[PDB]
Amino acid sequence: PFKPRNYQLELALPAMKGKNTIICAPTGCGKTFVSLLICEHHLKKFPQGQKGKVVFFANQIPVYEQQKSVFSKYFERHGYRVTGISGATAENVPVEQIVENNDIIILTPQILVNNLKKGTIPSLSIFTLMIFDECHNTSKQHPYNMIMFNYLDQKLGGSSGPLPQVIGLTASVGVGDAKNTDEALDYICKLCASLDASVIATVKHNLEELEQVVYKPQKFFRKVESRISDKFKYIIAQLMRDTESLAKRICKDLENLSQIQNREFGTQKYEQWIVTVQKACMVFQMPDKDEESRICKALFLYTSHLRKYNDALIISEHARMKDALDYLKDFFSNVRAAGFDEIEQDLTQRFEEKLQELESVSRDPSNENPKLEDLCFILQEEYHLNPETITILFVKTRALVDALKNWIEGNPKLSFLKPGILTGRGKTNQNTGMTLPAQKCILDAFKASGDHNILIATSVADEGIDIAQCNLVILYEYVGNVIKMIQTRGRGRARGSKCFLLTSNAGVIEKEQINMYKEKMMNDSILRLQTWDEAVFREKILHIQTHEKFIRDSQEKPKPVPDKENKKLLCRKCKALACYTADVRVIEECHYTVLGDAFKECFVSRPKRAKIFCARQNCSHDWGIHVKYKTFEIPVIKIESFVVEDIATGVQTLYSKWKDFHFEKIPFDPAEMSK
RNA sequence: CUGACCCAGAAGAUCUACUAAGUAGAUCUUCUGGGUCAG
Ligand SMILES: [Zn+2]
Repeated sequence: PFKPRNYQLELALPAMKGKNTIICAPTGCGKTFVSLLICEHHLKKFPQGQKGKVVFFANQIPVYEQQKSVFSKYFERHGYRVTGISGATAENVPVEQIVENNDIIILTPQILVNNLKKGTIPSLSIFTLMIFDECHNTSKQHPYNMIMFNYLDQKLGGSSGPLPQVIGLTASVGVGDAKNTDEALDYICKLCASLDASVIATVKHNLEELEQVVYKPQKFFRKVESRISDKFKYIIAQLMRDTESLAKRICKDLENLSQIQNREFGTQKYEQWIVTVQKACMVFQMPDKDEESRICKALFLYTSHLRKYNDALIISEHARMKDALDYLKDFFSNVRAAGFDEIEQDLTQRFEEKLQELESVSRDPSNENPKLEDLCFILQEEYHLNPETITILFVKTRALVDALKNWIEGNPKLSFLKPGILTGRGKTNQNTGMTLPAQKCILDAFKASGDHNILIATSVADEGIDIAQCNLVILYEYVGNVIKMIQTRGRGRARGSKCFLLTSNAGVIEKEQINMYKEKMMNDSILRLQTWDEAVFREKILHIQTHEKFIRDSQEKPKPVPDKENKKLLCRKCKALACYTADVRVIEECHYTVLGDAFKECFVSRPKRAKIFCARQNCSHDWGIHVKYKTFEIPVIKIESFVVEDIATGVQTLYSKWKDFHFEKIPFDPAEMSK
């Protein structure tokens, strides 16, 4: 058995008396072993003929698997039954039987939320000890807060039933939107009332051991200047002006479609303006349908090209010009191969006229991003002293990950670096996700004396995921909140670690400094709370809980009624009729398909299974995909590909999700496909 | 029955920027259902 340290025993001491405790301790101090000690002491306290049941909550699948393994290995000699349920372990055995036939259960919180909503688990009285991992997530509409709402409704309801003891583990409670110490204290009291905690446990009499175990890295701030002369931006701005003039020719009122004023190229405000203009131009209707179709298609193309130009400007701002040029080239190749008509012909020719000068500019070694030069200098200096350095690099977008990996690999001065890539799992319009086995493989490969010494990642590596110790942390234009800042510096716990923040904007550094001051506010508030009498704290928490319960009980609102009128679905790019809502069928309340031979003529299929597109030539707008259901291969459509026009009134509306569109949803019938 | 891959829905949190609380864009996570390949 591992020998517990003194500060671990001090942290676990309040919980071993049966008090609801939030344990706040730095990252890397071993809160898992503290939870193990608390669970071991809790289970052995019951008299003969009685038993206690413990549930552990994990927020991610890898953490759930790791906790299940740790608990199973630690309690295997004691004769306790350990199990776990998650998304991959759910539809096998009834959950109530699994809970009743085990002593320690590792869960994802949504499983318990689902089973409490269903009624399979009627109450939380079946557990005697509840442990929340990363307890700072217990706010707003998180599943943690749903479980705690169930708990608190049972508590403040007169139901004389036993309730479990609640333990939470975190590294930072946070301050929310606090500006002074009073607001921070109010926020911390509210968080304590969420978890029914009356004690906050910190290391006081054993600080020296904690510092010899966990070391806080030194923080640096690096501000750089932007480019002096930008020819790339000049050319792209001229192209954007020409496109804007072309769009104004068709639509004379373009400047009154959006209320954004003083827009500038290459900014988020311009992107909001162009998105608003796009959504306004796709609902224009005219008595003449051919004129409406041609005008809407022209405006669609113009606005899409303007949006791509703005995206390229932003990419060039945060990376090399070559990345932006490649992005534009890929878009224009897809445009050339995606329904080349006369307007697309003109736009492509106008781009090709300047492509030569664009390529000449991006290949000049005097136009490199100063941010990249500073990053290269930092990496060179840090790896000169310690050749065995392990680095992690935080960026904002998934495209920046690939751009920086390419820049590192192509850099002759960074030949000692072996980049590794880590992104999220979900899929986007331009990027594919990363599967769990791939993430585990890269995480295992990234370590000392391994295949990689530098990791480029998005916010995946912020919380929960176990990573090898890093001597260097670089934040590339990367600032969040106080919890994120405290967690991020828990990655360089090694002695002599450093953290660097790289930016060309002063507000970024100012925000990081504001976070560093809010941290002191939070520490002072915690120290003030620990000196109160426990009865007064309990009364305060009870009052807060009563007020919150009253508000949330009064907040509940009803659900409106869907519309029974027939509607038309039109192509969002060319306004051609696709189908009516009378031909839409729902498969198992989540797949939407179209029945009839008329719809089959309105689309073409081009090769997973084949996608479907608008059959009208020169448009080829994406409409959906083919899926297999039982013995049938039917097509499924996306609501965000169509404009919804009412038959009677004639107004047109846009929707982004199928739940926003309220209409009669007729279930699919296998024998219906005969009329 | 195990793995590996994909598709469709829905929910949650964070950040930035707008308009007069909502809106866009980005990042990450979770749950439900439908398929493919290998053993
Ligand atoms: Zn079309």
